[PDB]
Amino acid sequence: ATFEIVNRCSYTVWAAASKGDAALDAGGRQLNSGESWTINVEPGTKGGKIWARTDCYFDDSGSGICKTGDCGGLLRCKRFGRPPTTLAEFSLNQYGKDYIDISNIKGFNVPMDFSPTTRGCRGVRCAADIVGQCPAKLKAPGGGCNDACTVFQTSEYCCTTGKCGPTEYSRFFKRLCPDAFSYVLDKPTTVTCPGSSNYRVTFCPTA
Repeated sequence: ATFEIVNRCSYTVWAAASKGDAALDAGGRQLNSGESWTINVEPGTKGGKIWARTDCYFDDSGSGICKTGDCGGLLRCKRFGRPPTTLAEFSLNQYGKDYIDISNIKGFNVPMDFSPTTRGCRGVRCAADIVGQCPAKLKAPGGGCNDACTVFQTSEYCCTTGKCGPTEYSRFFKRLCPDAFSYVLDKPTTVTCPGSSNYRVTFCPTA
């Protein structure tokens, strides 16, 4: 399948695409403003993620640091990113359908549209100034708006036992992006698409 990753923000991002224990395609790439990067993701992939990283540095080989979303200091992510990271999430060709979501469960760093480029299903978006408003205790120095599990490490925020409810903090993300997951047990805003669909991830969409 095809993912076209478009940086419509006015600042450079470093896009990332991982499943957790391996890269997807090249695993990451600088996208200056306006730059599109199309990747190939192998059908049937379960649990992949696409995110932006901000304020990175990489050297000639590729090793470095980012202030949001860092994946173990690699330009080319083979693992997931340090919060706060707005997340595009997907598992493809499940049993006849792909399922797409955007998640604020690790926080928010960059606004995002995640839309299908082939018919049958509707996209999802979170474009609101979450970082402009973000509650002080959830702010991240380095940029972005952390989730409460990251800041406080409680069973209720982290839904450790499989039981938890919404919170003042989950609800701050759900007031501003009802289509994105706001905590682990949120009512799913998942989208079911035909198996083998293609997609576009657009950062800073409304930019």
